[PDB]
Amino acid sequence: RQNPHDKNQNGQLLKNLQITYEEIGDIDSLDGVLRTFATGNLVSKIEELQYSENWKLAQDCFNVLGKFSDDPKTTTRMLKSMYDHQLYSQIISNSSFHSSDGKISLSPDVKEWYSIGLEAANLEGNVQTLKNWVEQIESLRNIDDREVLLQYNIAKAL
Amino acid sequence: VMAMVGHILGLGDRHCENILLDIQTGKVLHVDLDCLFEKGKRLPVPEIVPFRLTPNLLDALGIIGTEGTFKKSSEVTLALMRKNEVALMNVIETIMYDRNMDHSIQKALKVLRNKIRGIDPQDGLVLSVAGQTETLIQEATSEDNLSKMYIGWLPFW
Amino acid sequence: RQNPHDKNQNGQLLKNLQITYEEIGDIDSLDGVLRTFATGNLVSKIEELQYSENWKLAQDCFNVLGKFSDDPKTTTRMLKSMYDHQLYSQIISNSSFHSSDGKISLSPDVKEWYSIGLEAANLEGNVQTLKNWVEQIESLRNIDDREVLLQYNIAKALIAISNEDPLRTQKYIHNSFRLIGTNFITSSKETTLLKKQNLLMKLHSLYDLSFLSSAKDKFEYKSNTTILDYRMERIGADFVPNHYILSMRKSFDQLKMNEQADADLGKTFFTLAQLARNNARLDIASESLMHCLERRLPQAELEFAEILWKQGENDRALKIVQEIHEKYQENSSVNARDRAAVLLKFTEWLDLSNNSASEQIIKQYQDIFQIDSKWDKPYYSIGLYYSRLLERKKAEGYITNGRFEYRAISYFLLAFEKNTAKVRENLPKVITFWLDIAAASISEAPRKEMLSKATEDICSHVEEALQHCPTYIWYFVLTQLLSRLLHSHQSSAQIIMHILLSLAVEYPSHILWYITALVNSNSSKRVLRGKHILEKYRQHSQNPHDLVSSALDLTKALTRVCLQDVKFKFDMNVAPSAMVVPVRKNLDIISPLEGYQPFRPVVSIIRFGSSYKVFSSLKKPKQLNIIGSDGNIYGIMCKKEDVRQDNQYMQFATTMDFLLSKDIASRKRSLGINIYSVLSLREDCGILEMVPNVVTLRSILSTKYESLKIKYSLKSLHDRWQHTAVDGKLEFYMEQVDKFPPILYQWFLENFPDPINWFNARNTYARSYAVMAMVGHILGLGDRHCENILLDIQTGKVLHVDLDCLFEKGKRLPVPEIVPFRLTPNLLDALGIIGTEGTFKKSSEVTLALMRKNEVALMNVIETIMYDRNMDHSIQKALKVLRNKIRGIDPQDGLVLSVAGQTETLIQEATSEDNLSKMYIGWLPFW
Ligand SMILES: Nc1ncnc2c1ncn2[C@@H]1O[C@H](COP(=O)(O)OP(=O)(O)NP(=O)(O)O)[C@@H](O)[C@H]1O
Ligand SMILES: [Mg+2]
Ligand SMILES: [Mg+2]
Ligand SMILES: [Mg+2]
Ligand SMILES: [Mg+2]
Repeated sequence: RQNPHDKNQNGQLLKNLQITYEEIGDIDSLDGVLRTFATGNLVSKIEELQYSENWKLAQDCFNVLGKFSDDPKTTTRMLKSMYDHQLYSQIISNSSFHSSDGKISLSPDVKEWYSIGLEAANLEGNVQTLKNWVEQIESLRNIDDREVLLQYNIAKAL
Repeated sequence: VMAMVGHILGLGDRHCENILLDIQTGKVLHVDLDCLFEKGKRLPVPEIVPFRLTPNLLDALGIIGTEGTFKKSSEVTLALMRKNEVALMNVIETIMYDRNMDHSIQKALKVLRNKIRGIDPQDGLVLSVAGQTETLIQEATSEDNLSKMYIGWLPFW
Repeated sequence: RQNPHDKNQNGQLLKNLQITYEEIGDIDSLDGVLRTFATGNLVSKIEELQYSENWKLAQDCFNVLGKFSDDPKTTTRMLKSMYDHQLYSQIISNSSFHSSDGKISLSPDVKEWYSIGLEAANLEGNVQTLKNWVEQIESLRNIDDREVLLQYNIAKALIAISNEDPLRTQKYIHNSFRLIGTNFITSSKETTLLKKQNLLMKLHSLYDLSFLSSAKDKFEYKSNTTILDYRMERIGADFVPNHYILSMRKSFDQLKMNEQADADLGKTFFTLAQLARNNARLDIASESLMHCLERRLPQAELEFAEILWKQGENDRALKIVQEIHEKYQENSSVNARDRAAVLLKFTEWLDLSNNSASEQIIKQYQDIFQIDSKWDKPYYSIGLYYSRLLERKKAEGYITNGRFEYRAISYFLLAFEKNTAKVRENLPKVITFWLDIAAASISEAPRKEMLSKATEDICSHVEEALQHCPTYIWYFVLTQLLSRLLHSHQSSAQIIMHILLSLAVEYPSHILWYITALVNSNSSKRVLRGKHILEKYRQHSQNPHDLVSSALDLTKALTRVCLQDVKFKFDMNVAPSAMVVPVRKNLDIISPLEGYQPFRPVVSIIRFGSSYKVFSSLKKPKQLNIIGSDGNIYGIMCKKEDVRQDNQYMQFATTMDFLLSKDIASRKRSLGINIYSVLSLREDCGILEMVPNVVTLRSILSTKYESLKIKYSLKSLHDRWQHTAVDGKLEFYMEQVDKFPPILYQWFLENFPDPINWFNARNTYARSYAVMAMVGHILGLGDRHCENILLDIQTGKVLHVDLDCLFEKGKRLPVPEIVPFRLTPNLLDALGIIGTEGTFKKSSEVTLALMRKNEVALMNVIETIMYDRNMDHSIQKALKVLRNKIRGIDPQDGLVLSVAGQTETLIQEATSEDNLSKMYIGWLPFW
């Protein structure tokens, strides 16, 4: 409000504004923020689907946006949209982890992937895909991540 | 919710001494409610708003204004009133035996039934919940309407 | 049937019986076989889902049945259920193949897996998962499988076509042609085209790879793509081959990394998307359209709006389509259609969304008309809008004004002059609005003077439209023009005479039959107008012949050969004539598409037949013959009954079957009804057409009961029934049905010993009987005794021919006809093993749903009964009962019942033996 909002400062203000609603528990303002003064990209019109009962229409749109291999965050958007809708068996069967059998090396943003992939593997009880998973985790060097190690310890407990 | 629970009952008379807010949690209550059944249109410079939606209240709803929790909760309210037309009309049948024998009470109950089911009061046929919501909002915040009504219900505040 | 089926031999008989339906092309008996006498296992109730629009509910049930690892066939059931529903990317990503990276050894049943896994890998163009796949194939020893090697060779052709090697992929596609030309291909002139189509789609996907590989530059590659898009027009409109061929062009264009190939590839993804959203399969339309956003087409913003509209959510689709509409307040973005069609779609599913008042839609309807006015689909849309809003106000307490019909007619008549392809289903809605407010302006004209001003100039709209619209389009409402002439208006009476003058100048010879029956009545008013319509005809310029006087010479002869009851060989040289034959292959209109001639070519009368025939009924009408211009014996039936009732039945039939040929719930199942051009001549007489190759099922049952030497009677048969009391009817009926075994299931054998013709003939029988089975009941047909269920030997259609009583008149006689329709134990097992729970029930439900969806048009067609027979009150009660039967109200305890509910009600009161005992032995039920 203190900004004159009629100008074009509403590009850098919004990409973290939706962050401050999508985990606050409120949805009906987030869906109201997305459909007002933010109608440039069509991907913004796609992400309104995943909160309004047609979420699986946005899932398989994200799955083929997720097979473009251009950005790492458009992959973790797919993974978080799976995890928010309890598609755990579809998370552990994702090809973004399984290169052939194992996974990639030390993790700048990949740990946010592993945090999901551990957790769904805890929720799908299957000792082989849970056992080779922490076989791949323990090849790492220095797991800095606060979130990975919880689901890791639950996995080795299982 | 009460923004068109009152309008369906034809509340009116919504001047600023009757929109009471509680300091504890921020609920909204309406207290005067002497006129119902759109009686506020039957007086000089008549109240032709559906409900007091007024530019202090719009940005009070947030940045996005009326296109937010207000609109979605309005749609949920109108859908729940359409789903329960028979019970709500059955509750309000007792107006016809509190005040017994009027014919204006019959016209009021028929207009009430059409407002519950979602018929637009001009060119009367059934409109959707999102359609009825957009109609009532875009005729409540319409400045050509908000210029007209009496300064007892002072709109510019 | 020859087995006593009541015992427990129906365990080993069924597990291959479903195999003999699930690839025969038929579904509605397979779904009928599964839900009858097979209700033990729940997995059998699960497999009914994968054919009834909830297939993805059965998919993920099969996926977790498919992770039990107990049987190999419950895995290939999952794989075939994926492949039948085009989930190719889900097939190649299956864990049943990928143990870790590779696959298992030599294949007893695993080859049936690989046959799928190759094939989906051909349809998902991805060189790595296609290359390691045939790396795993070529580790094998001796691939015996006839099916694996085709998709293998297509796979290695695709791998070579990614490596930019033209002669190598030509070599492997020629290997694929060798394998199909020897092994997969079978004999023609025995099988259908339905089973050959599964191989023709693979051949059409093999040719275009050789046609796109043989190109060294983009200059001929663009021409190759236009040739293939030309080859995408002979393909038809079924989803499976369309998706298969476009999937193979997709798989070509993303293995060959040319930039022109990528520009082709975006086009193929957009065509897959708009293909799949028209076939109610938007599960893959979205994940094909999202490829067009990485290419960033400026057309995907509307395609995602159509996907959102087909999904179900309306408001977000409206928001994105108005977002791209106010994006069209920017630069050029061609003004003719790409702006007007976007705004038209916005208005059309703003109407459908029910999210606006009327004037908000009209204020941009006129904006559509401002931005483009040489294109009549917006005028069609606004005509449908007013001719929908008139009912949506008329459903409440709204009374007759004129403006909502004034604007409706003013946009319909302006619409018809441009593309004339929506005339059959809208012009009857026009000229019933032309003659409702006109009669209301006579009934109580002294405010409602507005409709008096409205009827002042909709007549002016008809006059100003007739001078520059085509002529033939009035013929569709011709009998409705033949009725309502006695309208008592005196300003539209001149125009309805002018509309027969104008229709008699151009194309006379068809309508001259109607215009000579027009100057014929007992009430001397139709004939008085018949001189006026024929005084001015010869006053017009083109009078090629004395065909009016010879037309009356045919007419008075044909109406005097119905009085001469004998219980003669008159005038003969009237034929030949330029007058054309009364057969229904003269008098229809060819389907208006976008210079054509509106008729089949003239097959005129040449030699009137001499040896007539009279039939053996109580009231005896008589059959003549015609030799036409080709020399075909065209049968002609002259009855001494008012067939003006029978024409409106037939116009109901011809507005019913052309709706049946448009619904995808019916065109997938190929519904239809028989039809024949019936014409009146005068009251209590008429002519009607003879469908050839037909037989009564009295004649079918007479020659099969006597072939089994079953001794029965016809006069001693019904007096015993007459002497029975109210209690003995049931025992008499049960004794008579134990007398005659049902035998109609082998008359179809004796006509069609070729079993494929037998199977198609029985399906055509069940479906064609199923539609008219309650098209007659809704019209209240009755009188359906065995001399009136006519079957054709050629293909097995069912026609109903007597139809003298309609509007449930058959209940108004002693021992009344209280069946809905003749469903009778010869006919039940004639429908198949499962009886009425099969194609009969499903096609019945489709028929009733299509009649409920089109209540207004069908009632509008049958409104002309009220002006054929003018002033009855029983006609009003008949029309109200007809409306309630159309909408689906049960005639006892009247309230609205579902389509499956109304179907089960009519069937379980038609086959009810307590009802079938009651009715008279003229309609003898035990046969
Ligand atoms: N369009 C047609 N195609 C073939 N046969 C037909 C056709 N119309 C009538 N028929 C024949 O005409 C016979 C009966 O004609 P119909 O119109 O019923 O006169 P009818 O005297 O009323 N017979 P009915 O009412 O049963 O006593 C049928 O059994 C058919 O053989
Ligand atoms: Mg007060
Ligand atoms: Mg007060
Ligand atoms: Mg008959
Ligand atoms: Mg008869």
